[PDB]
Amino acid sequence: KYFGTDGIRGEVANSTITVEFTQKLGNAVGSLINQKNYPKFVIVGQDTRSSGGFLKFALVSGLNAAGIDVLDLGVVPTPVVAFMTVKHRAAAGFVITASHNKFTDNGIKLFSSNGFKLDDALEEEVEDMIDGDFIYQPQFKFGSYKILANAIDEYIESIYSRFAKFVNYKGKVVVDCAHGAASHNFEALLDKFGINYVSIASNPDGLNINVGCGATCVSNIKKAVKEQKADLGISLDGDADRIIIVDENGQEIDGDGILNILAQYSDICGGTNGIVGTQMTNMSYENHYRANKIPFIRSKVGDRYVLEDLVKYGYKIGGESSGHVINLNFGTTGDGLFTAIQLLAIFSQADKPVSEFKLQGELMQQTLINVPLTKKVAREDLQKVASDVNDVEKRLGNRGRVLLRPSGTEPVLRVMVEADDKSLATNEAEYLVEKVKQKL
Amino acid sequence: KYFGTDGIRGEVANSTITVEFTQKLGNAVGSLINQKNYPKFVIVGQDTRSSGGFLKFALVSGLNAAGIDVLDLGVVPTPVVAFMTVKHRAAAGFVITASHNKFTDNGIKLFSSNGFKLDDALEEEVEDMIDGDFIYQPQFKFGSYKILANAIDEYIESIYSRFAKFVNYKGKVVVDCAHGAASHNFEALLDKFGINYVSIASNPDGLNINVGCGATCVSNIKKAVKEQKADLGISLDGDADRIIIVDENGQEIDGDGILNILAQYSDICGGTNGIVGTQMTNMSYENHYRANKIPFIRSKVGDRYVLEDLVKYGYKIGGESSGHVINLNFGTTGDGLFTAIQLLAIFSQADKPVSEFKLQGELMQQTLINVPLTKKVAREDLQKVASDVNDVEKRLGNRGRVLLRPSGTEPVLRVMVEADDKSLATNEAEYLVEKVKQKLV
Ligand SMILES: [Zn+2]
Ligand SMILES: [Zn+2]
Repeated sequence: KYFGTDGIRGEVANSTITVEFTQKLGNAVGSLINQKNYPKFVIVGQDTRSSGGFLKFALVSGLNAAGIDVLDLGVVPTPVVAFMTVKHRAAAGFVITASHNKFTDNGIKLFSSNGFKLDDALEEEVEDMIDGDFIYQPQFKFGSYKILANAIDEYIESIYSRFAKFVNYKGKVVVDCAHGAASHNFEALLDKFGINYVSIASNPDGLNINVGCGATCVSNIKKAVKEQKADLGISLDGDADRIIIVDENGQEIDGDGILNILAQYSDICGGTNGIVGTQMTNMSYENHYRANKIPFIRSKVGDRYVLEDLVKYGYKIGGESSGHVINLNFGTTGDGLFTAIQLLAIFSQADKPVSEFKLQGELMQQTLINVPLTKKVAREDLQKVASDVNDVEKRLGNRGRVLLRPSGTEPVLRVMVEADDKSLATNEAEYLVEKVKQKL
Repeated sequence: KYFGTDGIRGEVANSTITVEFTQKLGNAVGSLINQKNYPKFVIVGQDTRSSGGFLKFALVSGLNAAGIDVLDLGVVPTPVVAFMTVKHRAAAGFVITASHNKFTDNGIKLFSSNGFKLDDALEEEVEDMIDGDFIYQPQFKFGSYKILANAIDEYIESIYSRFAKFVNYKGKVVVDCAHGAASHNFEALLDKFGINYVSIASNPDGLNINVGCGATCVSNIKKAVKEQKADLGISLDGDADRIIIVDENGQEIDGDGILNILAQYSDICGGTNGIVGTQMTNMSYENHYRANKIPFIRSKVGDRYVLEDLVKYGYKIGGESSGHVINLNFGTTGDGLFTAIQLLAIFSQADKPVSEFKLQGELMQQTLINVPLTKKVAREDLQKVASDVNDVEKRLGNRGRVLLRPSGTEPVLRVMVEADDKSLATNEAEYLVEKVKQKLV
């Protein structure tokens, strides 16, 4: 199995990310395209990792052999490849990236012609092909390779034409691009809006992606904002599908907080009948949505579930804690750059600091206790402690909740309780911990 | 073993020329470059085959993985890749081409940093490396890939600076680029000198390279010259390292004939102390060189032997009947474009037509007879008939010669006699055939 959690990603030459697997993957996707009679044309992009190039050309040789043409966008954020894949009539889109992962990793993200990340069924169809034989286009109609000049232009202009009328931001912004795909691309977008910004990590050398910077190292942007006495800090990850921001006091606002702000200005964000979050979304937001009559859905936690739930309910704006924010009014995937622009459009509506747009009042605190077991789990074993979870939640009322999740890969039950009162979160967590030992 | 008679060439997929092999080859050479502490930089080019693109990218992924940068010149003649390899400080040059082979074949030609085709010893190193494991640059220092814009300009300008003043050709030329790597390129070079020409095969579509055209199909240019009433015909093969020309009558002048012309104007060609030919060189040319006191050497049949003999004797101009012509005053390999301009520089010297540059008189004729045997023919087998070969040649004097050859590792002996008199060539070949049948197997 090649996909699974994350989906094709590992250390270079110490994983599945070898030059031979990637060549075979390219060919396999090409064979599926030929089989399905889709356009013999795909789009490729990459982040800043030095291994990206050779892995890309490996993919390309596989594709070309299959008879598929490749248009190279070079170094662009993940959302740009999806964008061009939908805009133009490509059969699929590839991104050579390991996203937020350490610089020694890499992988491939796959998008279908509709611009969406491959689904469970499509991934297994690809894998069946990979384990098949390498196939050469039977009529010798082999594919070409072209590099698109000024590749980011279309995406930039698409975003500008939609938000130029709203954006009027005059504050000082610190931008952390993780030395990743958003390097330079993000600044070119910002210039288009005449934004006063400062870059702190837009100098890729092929080995510094996500190193002590970007969305997964929010400490960097928080210190820079304080240092620079900035009004806002925007931090993106390696492929820029993840965004985290900080306010004027260097206070972090995560994917949950960001989604809450967009929700509050959903008209400017294109409109939405509801908001999709996850099992991890802070209840302070759930309470806020209910108080303002905004439908809220907790998705089955991460990897493509937020998208499937958005489509299921006809909602447009959804996101997760890590910073993956999706707006179906414009994109088909998490987009840090596009979310940044929405935010800047929002911050232009009121003459108040960024911290005043943020959900007011202290967010709920969490207590997590990993209960070590010696035996496996299951669903019927989770139903033995259901009555005790309900008791806790009944007594917590609107001031807290319970989340029980198994590890699946190890005999461990993670018991979490989040509440307004941390003293109380830790109390009820310890209570549940004891009940599971008695019941299991 | 991967280097063969043609040196890494074969049917696409259905051979050793797969995406995986090409990927291991790219890397392999990368490792050798790292091992030898050479510049981590190589030049890449290709012919018009549609299969060249994907094979190239396979190669490149392997090179990059090894830590090697790649400068891609796109579709250009083989000699161009060597020019750029030598001019710039690259460690090697790659050509994705199967040369004159049918459109269904492909392959890779390799040049060292000195711009010469890899020798036997260097080939072995590669083969030993390939059989290694696939090696990733240990410090995560992976290669880049860049496409050079207007890739052929330096080549064209170099040939132009040299010949601009030699060349003043006013005749009508027909060019056959074999729908190959010279398509458009050769026209661009010919434009530099204001040549009056007509193109008949510079419309590549990835499947028509060498199809009923180019150096391996001289009929195309012969017929074109007649209908066009042209003064000259120039035909190149798929990667343009061969050249065959045609005079105003549609009469073919092959590599032997071209080399003889360069010999007569060796000074305008940079100079040369002697000429290197092959075992196939028509003895009429050999008699001609001897008559004009030009040292002549017969090389051991093509396969990089002409260049090895050029270097050894310190000569500059050599070639073979196929049309591979080498001038060490400028290039390091066979180049049909440069040879073309050299000829037009020569044809600018006299107010006579192309047919009058040829060796005047009838060339000798040949009779080839194959003799099937039980085993491949070794030198001990050729010694058994040495006395009969000597007898025939002794009686032929200057009017002919013998050439006996094995068929590589095939169980066949090739008996050839070259003579002024065709009847006699057939007679003597038949005689030797009978001697072989009596003495061998
Ligand atoms: Zn990411
Ligand atoms: Zn050739």
